[PDB]
Amino acid sequence: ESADLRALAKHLYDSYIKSFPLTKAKARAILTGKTTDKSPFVIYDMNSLMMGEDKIKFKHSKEVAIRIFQGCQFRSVEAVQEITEYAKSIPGFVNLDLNDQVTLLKYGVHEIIYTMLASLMNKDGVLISEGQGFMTREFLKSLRKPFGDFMEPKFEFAVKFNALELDDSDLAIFIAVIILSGDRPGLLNVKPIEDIQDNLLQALELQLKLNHPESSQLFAKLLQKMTDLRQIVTEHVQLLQVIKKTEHPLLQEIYKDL
Amino acid sequence: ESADLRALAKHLYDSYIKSFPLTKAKARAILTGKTTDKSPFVIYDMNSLMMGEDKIKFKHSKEVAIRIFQGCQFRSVEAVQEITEYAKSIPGFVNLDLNDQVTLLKYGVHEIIYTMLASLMNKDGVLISEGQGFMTREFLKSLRKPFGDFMEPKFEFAVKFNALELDDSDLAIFIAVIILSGDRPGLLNVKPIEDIQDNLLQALELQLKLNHPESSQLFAKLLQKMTDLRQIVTEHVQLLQVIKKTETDMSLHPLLQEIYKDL
Ligand SMILES: *c1ccc([N+](=O)[O-])cc1C(=O)Nc1ccncc1
Ligand SMILES: *c1ccc([N+](=O)[O-])cc1C(=O)Nc1ccncc1
Ligand SMILES: CCCCCCCCC(=O)O
Ligand SMILES: CCCCCCCCC(=O)O
Repeated sequence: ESADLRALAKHLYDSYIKSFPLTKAKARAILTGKTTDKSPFVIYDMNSLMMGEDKIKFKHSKEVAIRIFQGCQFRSVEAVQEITEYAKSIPGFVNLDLNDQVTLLKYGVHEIIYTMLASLMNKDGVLISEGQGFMTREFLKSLRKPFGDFMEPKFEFAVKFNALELDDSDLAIFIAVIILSGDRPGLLNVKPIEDIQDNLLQALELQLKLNHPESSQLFAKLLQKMTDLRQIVTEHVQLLQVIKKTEHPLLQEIYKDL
Repeated sequence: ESADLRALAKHLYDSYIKSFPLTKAKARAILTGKTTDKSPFVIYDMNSLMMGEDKIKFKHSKEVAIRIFQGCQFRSVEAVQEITEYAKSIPGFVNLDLNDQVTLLKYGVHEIIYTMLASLMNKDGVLISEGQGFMTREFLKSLRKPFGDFMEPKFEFAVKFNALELDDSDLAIFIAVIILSGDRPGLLNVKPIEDIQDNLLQALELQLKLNHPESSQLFAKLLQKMTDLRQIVTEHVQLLQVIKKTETDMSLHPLLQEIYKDL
């Protein structure tokens, strides 16, 4: 019944607005200069970076590309918590085996992070720190190996992902689909997981149809992007290993892999 | 609104289950004799100790007292890792300044060790190796000179703390109150810490009165235990500085060494 699919779609959208501060509707305004009420500090090279810690406050000898990467880790840890709280609002998620919940979040966050990073990106850079900042794609490239290689694949993916012109109400259901993948390693009771993903998949299909009637087979194209996602993540984890032989103790524990 | 504080209580209980594999409910099922859990092998002398590595999974002629000490030292490392994971689930914690996160963990972690260790203790001893073993208080107090006195203050606190009859969902909120202190030496921005803790304190208070309605002033009686916790740490680090000079061949784990900072 489409009423329950539209009900589910509104629920997830509300829960996604509450859980993720900087939404795509918001970030799209800041990036296009439409909402001139406040313009982010742009970081385009070293001196703009050094200046950037003065305007935008952060927490942090200690080379530039390392400090940027560390701040990227800091932000990752925050996004995990926002994702965890979003997941808890997906109908049926909390009722799952606690270990399956943990396994679903553990393998699902890198996918969701790069998905949602695309909301903050265009071909020329990425909003940082709630969008008070904008780090140019070209400045991120100008970092030494392996660090200049780090964000370029994500920019690459976002440019194509954003060409789908999804909005927050679309993404809210997409993100739920990603979390409820029954093929994560080590799951103990795949059935209720896949039962929820089928229900979320129906909701996503009805949503893309009404929200994008002119976008033929958008549902399928969005599902195909989850290929680019998994390949992104696979390439991302190995880079992190290369880094773990380029670069404390309590910090090491806060930034355990994931 | 109570509903908001109940939701926070459920959130923290949920994350506590996910971060701490040996809960108090499990540990009491093992200690009291329930059939949901199985029987510990009991170490009370060197013979039973020697049988323990056979029967119980350990990881370890580097004399008995030192061997126990390195084993209990490696378990502390694992507990620190577990506490660090639970902390990141405390809402607002990861949004704090990174320096204050490290500082909250550095001081909060040992007070949490001995709070939760109380869950593994009764009058007579303490579970070990994820509840597969049980090391008697007497065998611990009988260890040589310096080492014989490491655990007895923990047993003394645990016996009084356990008298409160807190359960895991109480402990989850209480451990979060501990982490978000704000009176820790060196904190850069005390106010966002104190705002979180006040929410935790509100959460703990509603939880204690719903979960233990007959237990008058349990909230206040639980906050006063934070003093016994402070005292247990200080005795510990001073006893640690003795071993550092006695056995200058004994090594401390780096995670644990950085947590310990003179003055
Ligand atoms: C930066 C550095 C390391 C990792 N990681 O090892 O998972 C991830 C990131 C990253 O891109 N974090 C991020 C999350 C959300 N928004 C922006 C950046
Ligand atoms: C024993 C010896 C040294 C230290 N330390 O420097 O923190 C800790 C311990 C100890 O009691 N570890 C422990 C933690 C949690 N559960 C059981 C034992
Ligand atoms: C210094 C802020 C870092 C936030 C992470 C957003 C992506 C850009 C980066 O790699 O730093
Ligand atoms: C060999 C592991 C030791 C378990 C650590 C628990 C603390 C109490 C003790 O060690 O006796």
